[PDB]
Amino acid sequence: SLLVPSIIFILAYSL
Repeated sequence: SLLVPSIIFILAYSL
């Protein structure tokens, strides 16, 4: 997984 996946979403801030 839930986290490992989450960290990604937030990454979208890059983009």
